[PDB]
Amino acid sequence: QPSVGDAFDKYNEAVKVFTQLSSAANCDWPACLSSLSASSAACIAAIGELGLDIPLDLACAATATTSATQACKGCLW
Amino acid sequence: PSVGDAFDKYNEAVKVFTQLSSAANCDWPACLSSLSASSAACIAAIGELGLDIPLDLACAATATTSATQACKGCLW
Repeated sequence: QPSVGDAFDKYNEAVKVFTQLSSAANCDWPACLSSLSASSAACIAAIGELGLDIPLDLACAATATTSATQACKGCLW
Repeated sequence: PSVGDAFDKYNEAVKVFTQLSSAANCDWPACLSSLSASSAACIAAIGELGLDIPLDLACAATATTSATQACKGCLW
């Protein structure tokens, strides 16, 4: 089988790349998260950390039907 | 789109991992409990019975090690 360890490494690398690029951008995570139309555990956790947890921000954003909100400019698109 | 492309690759890594986990005999709830990690991602992932793959991965990334038998097929 394809290595699940490698796939986990690639997940961690994708989070790192996003974290490096997102830190350099004009992202307001609490505003972005609140703008999302997302009812999910990931969003409860992400909003609960005031957007400070980038992995939870990403998991939350993936559960929303809308990602291209004005408040999420600089964060997700 | 700098962050937009990076978010797309994040989603691809999660989607690939999701399909790969089903084929690898992974017991996510057992794996999560074996990590003994009480980070926010882990509490949320455990409450979701391991069904939320993005939170499973975020939880695993907060653990000190993935070296448990319950995480064979999930993380190694």
